[PDB]
Amino acid sequence: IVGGYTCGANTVPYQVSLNSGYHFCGGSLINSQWVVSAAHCYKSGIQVRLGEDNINVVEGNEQFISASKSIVHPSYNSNTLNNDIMLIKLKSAASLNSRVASISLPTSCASAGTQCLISGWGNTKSSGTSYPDVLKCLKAPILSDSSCKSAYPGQITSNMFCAGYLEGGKDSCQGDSGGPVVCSGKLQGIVSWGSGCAQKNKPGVYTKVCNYVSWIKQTIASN
Ligand SMILES: [Ca+2]
Repeated sequence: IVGGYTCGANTVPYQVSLNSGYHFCGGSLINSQWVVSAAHCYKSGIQVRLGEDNINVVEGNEQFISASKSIVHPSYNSNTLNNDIMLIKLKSAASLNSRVASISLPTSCASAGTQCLISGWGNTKSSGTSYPDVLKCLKAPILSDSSCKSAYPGQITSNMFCAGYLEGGKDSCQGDSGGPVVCSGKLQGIVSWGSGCAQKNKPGVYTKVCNYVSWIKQTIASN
């Protein structure tokens, strides 16, 4: 996260870390057995790490559970990143408590102007690299569809929205991919892509989760 603040241990209880030997992407816990992340975070051998704050220290609230199957969206396009969303089923159900909790799926799409919380363990610098060990947080507004498309001409689909600041300085970044954008207690976005991080007129682009709610619900119901 560039230009954010330290969340505080376990203040974002639905945040997961996807680990294949090292942290490579974020994700959100949507019920005791399913995680939603970005389709571009797909790989085999994923271990889901719940209840994390410092991903390099075992502090006592962690649950490490292996994934039993991953399901990338049927229309994921890796060249355009349209439909960048994937579901991971855990091999065992997570034990839910105040520090490990699920986030609700939205009933409505959130409008431009809504302030949201974005979190993850991605890079914290706009040029150069420094990866945090503890979870970082950023409050950012959803931007209008016209600001988003004027920033990324020919690249924004209806399954995408922008959030952040056109002045730059604050944004998610590499490593935050797959992670949550929560607005009014509902998961509305998944960290997906952007041009660099925290650049002027280059806000983050996020997968619009409210378009995928029937696919999530039907897939969970049969798998
Ligand atoms: Ca830890």
